[PDB]
Amino acid sequence: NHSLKPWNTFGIDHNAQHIVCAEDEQQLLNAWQYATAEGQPVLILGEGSNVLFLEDYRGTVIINRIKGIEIHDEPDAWYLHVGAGENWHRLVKYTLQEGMPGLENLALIPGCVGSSPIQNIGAYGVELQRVCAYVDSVELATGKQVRLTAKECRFGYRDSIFKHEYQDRFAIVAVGLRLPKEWQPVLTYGDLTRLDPTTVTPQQVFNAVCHMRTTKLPDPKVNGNAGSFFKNPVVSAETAKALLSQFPTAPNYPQADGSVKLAAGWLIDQCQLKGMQIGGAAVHRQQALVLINEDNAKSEDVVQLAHHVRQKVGEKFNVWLEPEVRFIGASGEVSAVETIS
Ligand SMILES: Cc1cc2nc3c(=O)[nH]c(=O)nc-3n(C[C@H](O)[C@H](O)[C@H](O)COP(=O)(O)OP(=O)(O)OC[C@H]3O[C@@H](n4cnc5c(N)ncnc54)[C@H](O)[C@@H]3O)c2cc1C
Ligand SMILES: O=C1O/C(=C\c2cccc3ccccc23)C(O)=C1c1ccc(Cl)cc1
Repeated sequence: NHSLKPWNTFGIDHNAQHIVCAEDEQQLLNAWQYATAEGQPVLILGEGSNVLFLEDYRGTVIINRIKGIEIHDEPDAWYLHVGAGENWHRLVKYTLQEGMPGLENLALIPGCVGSSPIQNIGAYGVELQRVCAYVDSVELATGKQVRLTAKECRFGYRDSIFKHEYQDRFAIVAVGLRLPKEWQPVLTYGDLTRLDPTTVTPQQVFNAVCHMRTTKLPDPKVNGNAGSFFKNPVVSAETAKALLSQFPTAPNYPQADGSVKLAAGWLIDQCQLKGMQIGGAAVHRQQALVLINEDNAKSEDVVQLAHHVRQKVGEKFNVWLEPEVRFIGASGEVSAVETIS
């Protein structure tokens, strides 16, 4: 019925039975019961910057546009209650304008605020769990409100409880953020290490990060994409050691649990996949992990190319990449790994 092309950054042109913009929590709950009473599946979307529509969605797509930014003062920090429909970068830009630093490393990350805790948005040595106080959700079937604390969200690398037992039944309506008044700059990543720690300000980091991302990362407006198509593979300590014996120059960081996060873009580049094209789908020439809609790409083309990238990295390194972009079937979420396997 209705084209989803304007509602996803990848530029995939599939149809949805019905599309509605929810301005508040109750309108989202109302749109749920109706579609659910009609026997339709319901998909809660934000800005669509990390979704891959595989085919026509045979249901209702509720676009979360719940606005609001409340500020609460405590002696040692600022507490922000932000609506799920708020643009993330606009919020990051707003907080720095009001003199509330903390989100400057997460600048220019696309998508809404409601989607930020789902895969714990992270960039330049900072993740959302660092500043997340809580996340508000409504049980879609009943309309009952639930406030999960930062600990209850079970944040990990591109992972949270909203990708598991809170995935299907719940819709995020608000996100709580704690910004410490005693600001501590995170400058241990890339070209931010070249900033002077003694004189660095939140705005200098924000402007630096925005310039780094604009010049280096692929823009969906030039060629449609959903950021990094694959996650940076988090492998075991022994698996990382065996790989580093053969490939000692492989970029890697040790994790809290003792696992090892390997660079996906590096592994893909080492297989000579830059510029590889399956139809309209293409691997970007700078950021190899970013798949792009180069020329009227089918959703099959992207899945076909993603499989080919996964297989070549798998045969060379014995490391099997998992998609960070979420795959949407005809009736809702599907296993992205099983689709590319
Ligand atoms: C150029 C580019 C760069 C990117 N860089 C990064 C980066 O550096 N770091 C990073 O972590 N991510 C990055 N991303 C991915 C993206 O910014 C995030 O994953 C973001 O959280 C998605 O927000 P969205 O509103 O667009 O979500 P959508 O794509 O609309 O939705 C994503 C998923 O979350 C679900 N969802 C959305 N809202 C709700 C809700 N209210 N309740 C329940 N489920 C919901 C959807 O059902 C879907 O399954 C990038 C993307 C692009 C295109
Ligand atoms: O360019 C990147 O390097 C990333 C991660 C790493 C960078 C440098 C060293 C690393 C070492 C180990 C693991 C990851 C990285 C990354 O995560 C992106 C990225 C993020 C978003 C988009 Cl859209 C494109 C690329």
